[PDB]
Amino acid sequence: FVGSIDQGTTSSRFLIFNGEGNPVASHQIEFENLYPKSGWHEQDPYELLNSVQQCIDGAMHKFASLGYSKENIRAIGITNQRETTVVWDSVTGEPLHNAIVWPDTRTSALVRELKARQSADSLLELCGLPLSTYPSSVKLLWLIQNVDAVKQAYEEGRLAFGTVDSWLIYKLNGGAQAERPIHVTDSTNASRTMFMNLRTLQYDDKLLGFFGIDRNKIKLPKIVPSSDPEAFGKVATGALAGVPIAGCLGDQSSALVGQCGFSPGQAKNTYGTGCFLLYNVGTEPVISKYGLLATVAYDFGRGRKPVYALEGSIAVAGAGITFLMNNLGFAPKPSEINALAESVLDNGGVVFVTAFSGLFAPYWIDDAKGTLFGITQHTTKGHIARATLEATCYQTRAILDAMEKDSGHKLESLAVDGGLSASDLCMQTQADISGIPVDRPRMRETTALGAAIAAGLATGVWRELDHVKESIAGGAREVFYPKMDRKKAERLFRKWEQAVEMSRGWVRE
Amino acid sequence: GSFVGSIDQGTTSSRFLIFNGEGNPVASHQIEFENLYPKSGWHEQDPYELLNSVQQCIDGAMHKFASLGYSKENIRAIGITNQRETTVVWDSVTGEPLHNAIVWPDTRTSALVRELKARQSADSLLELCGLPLSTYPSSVKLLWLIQNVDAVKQAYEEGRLAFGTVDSWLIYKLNGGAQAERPIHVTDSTNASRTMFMNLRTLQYDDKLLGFFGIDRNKIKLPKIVPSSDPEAFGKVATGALAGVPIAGCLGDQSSALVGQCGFSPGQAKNTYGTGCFLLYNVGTEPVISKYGLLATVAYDFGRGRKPVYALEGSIAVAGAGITFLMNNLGFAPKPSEINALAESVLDNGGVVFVTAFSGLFAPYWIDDAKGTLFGITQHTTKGHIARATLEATCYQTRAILDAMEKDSGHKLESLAVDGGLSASDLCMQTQADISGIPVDRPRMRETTALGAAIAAGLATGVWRELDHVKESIAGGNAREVFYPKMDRKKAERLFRKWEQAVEMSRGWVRE
Repeated sequence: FVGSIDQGTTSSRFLIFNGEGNPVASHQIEFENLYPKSGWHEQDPYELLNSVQQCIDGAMHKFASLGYSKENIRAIGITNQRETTVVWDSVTGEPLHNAIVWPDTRTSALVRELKARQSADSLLELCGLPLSTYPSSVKLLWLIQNVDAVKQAYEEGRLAFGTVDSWLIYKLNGGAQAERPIHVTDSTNASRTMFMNLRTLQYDDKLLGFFGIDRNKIKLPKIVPSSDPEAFGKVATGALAGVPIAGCLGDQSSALVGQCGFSPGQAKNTYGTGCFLLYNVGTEPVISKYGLLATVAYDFGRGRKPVYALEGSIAVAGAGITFLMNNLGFAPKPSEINALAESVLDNGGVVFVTAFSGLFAPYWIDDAKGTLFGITQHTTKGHIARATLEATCYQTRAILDAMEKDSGHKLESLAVDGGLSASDLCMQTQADISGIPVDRPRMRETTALGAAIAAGLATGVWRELDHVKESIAGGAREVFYPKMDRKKAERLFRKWEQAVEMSRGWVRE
Repeated sequence: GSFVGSIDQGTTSSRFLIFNGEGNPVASHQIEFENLYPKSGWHEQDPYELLNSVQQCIDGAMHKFASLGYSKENIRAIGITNQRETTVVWDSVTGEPLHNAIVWPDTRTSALVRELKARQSADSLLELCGLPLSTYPSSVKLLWLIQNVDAVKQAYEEGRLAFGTVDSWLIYKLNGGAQAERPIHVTDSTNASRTMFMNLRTLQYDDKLLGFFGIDRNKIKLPKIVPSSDPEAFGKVATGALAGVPIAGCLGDQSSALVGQCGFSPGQAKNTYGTGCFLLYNVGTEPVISKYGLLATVAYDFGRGRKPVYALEGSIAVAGAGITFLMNNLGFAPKPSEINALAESVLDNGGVVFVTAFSGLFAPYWIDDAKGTLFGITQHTTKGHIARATLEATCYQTRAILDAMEKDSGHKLESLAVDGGLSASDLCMQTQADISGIPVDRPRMRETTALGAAIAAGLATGVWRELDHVKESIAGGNAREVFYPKMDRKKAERLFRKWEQAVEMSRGWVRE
């Protein structure tokens, strides 16, 4: 009845859902990347554009294998990797260069000079973001500045910029060769560029004046809401041709919607090499005083007000496990690392400050390295494994507490997906440390369900939010509850904060 | 023939060895015996399990001695070296113990010590006896026994109580105990310098010291302090395989190790490795009270008209314990050989530093609130970095103690001899020479501690005439034996610099 496009960094895919949130079709084909110098990442635009409509042609032929068709489906939404900068010609509808994916770090030079300018300190309170290498403001500028090929398209009047969501929507309505050429972005992606006032949801002339981008010389994408039938046009050519595009959400905002994290204080944590945390702060935007990112969680328009969020990341969660295995020869497999941590009753007094490349929000300690405290002849691999897992939960709490202070709303729930969210012990400890229930849903493609939720509300599939989350019932092991005395959990977190402070100042030059 | 026998009564084992004139042993026997741990921190021994193990070693050893065609006629005399500070109480008329021995690492005196410190005349003890109040000295053990054992308190009151370090106990019995012509209740200056009952410059007892502990020299028979090399004060073995063989040497074990290395010049030091380290530093005829927490004791009292020699002492709690930790606790490798190999497998510590303060840090740092702390871990850290850091920790703590020794004494470090345990790791000691900037001497003759007692005995009986005759004879003798510095002083000083930073960043971890 509804469906979803989930294009990202490694791959595309196209799932199609029902009124209960159950995915009844999928098709996913990968694609590879370049590293043409340390810190450089690129991607020919058409590759993933073609990648995605390759997915829909197979995904939707399987779809009809049980007698369903487009006429049975109302609209489709889009969720996409963020911060990726694309550039093309007003005239052609064709790339005037290749793309700069978010991992790229060629802008470091540019960022360090931008950070010097006097009015660089006024940006954060307006776009909600720190000057960095990920934002699209600097990827685009670097090209206007450095690139030999298409500085003139800026100068001549024929250049158009877009995030991935816009490029897809562009050609999927018929490129420049269509009745109504659709060149737009949703709020959750434009919050990433550093061109948008977070309070206005509209391009700010002060932020463009900082980077020197003249709107008369460049064609930017019209910012629209994440749920709208008219504004995303329709699908140009394919099995879904003529079906309305009605959804668009950035990568990690869409996941929150799929988990139905619609209330202030609701957070989610995605584990991996590290963590990525997202915190729903409500209808009023919040600028972090702790180095966290402020973004748009979702903008369903339709009369309702936009909901914002705070963003936080941790460099080391799963890397801590790999370290104990490959670097220390504890075990040759991650499961056995949990077994070594369920080995022992407690951390034995051990604390592992996993600051391999320093520490980040909320601490911001650049002169620390990995530091292991509390070792005795009684310490064993179990204790160190247990502490390594605890390091992840302490840094999670530290950020969540920071978003509590930033936002003025206390934490109410946390949902978690990712390799180390599989550790029952790790997830139980988070509930003990955070004093709040830790949710772990079986459903996997949350990040694509959000784009479909948005398209559905635009089209009457779901009446409201309170309705979206009643429909999902259709689709220890799912929820972990605080079992430790609140006093013992404060004691653990205090030894950890103590260890962090005593880690400061290791690297002297 | 003419050989010299040596009883080495240790805290875990007893052994009896028989040395020729050039310090090489030809007969040996060793016995691990029972150590009792009745509760947390307490450590006891049956005083007869120590005598018995010694006697068994004498039987076993000279069985081997005879197989070579020798006998007692070929043994001029016998030397004794023992675990220090281990306390024994016995009835001065029956000769039978009144309580198990309390071995030196016992902790039961923590309350007695913490209170004695309060008594406010304690700051004077260090300059008289060379030691501060610890759980280790015999005084507080003897006191705990009295304050908590009616059996000894009675014998005390009745005037029939005798205390003695293990050396006194042994010589008392091997001469026949009571019930003998020429009974012997004597201790050597080295062992007597560990009780806190004796004045270090005097080499005699101090009434003010025993006034501090509530001990009167009439109600208790103290062993007679005698030279470590006396032809007649130690008497002779009465029965057994060595009946009639004179005893002429007696030295605390750590002093005997220094003598076995021929460390008689001021500035010569030695390090005995084990679970931890014991370092001794020769400082000449004048005793030197430490300002860095080191212990001042007697190095050796060889008589024959030569002034006693004193020493400074330090100890590290974690040297071999660190290797054991990496192998068993972290599964790195199952033998010290492979830990070394893993340490040589990489070029350097990779920026890793391991403050091996499992039970806090002792001299000269005196940090009680630190625990084992490992710095410098990145995703590029491998087991050889940590292995390297673990061996380096022992060397840094060694250099720390030796630099305190130089400052206290005024003598530049002239040499360092090494025996036991981690001594066998060429990279550990190569690194030690690198860090301290002096050559490191490792002899291949392993029973260095047993040798020092035989030296004392032989000097009292003419096996060696003077002390330059002794090191001449030893040299009458695979692995290397000398490690020379290889490192840029700058890099060596950077490594020690990072260590001292890590030590300082490690304090304050433990809170109560």
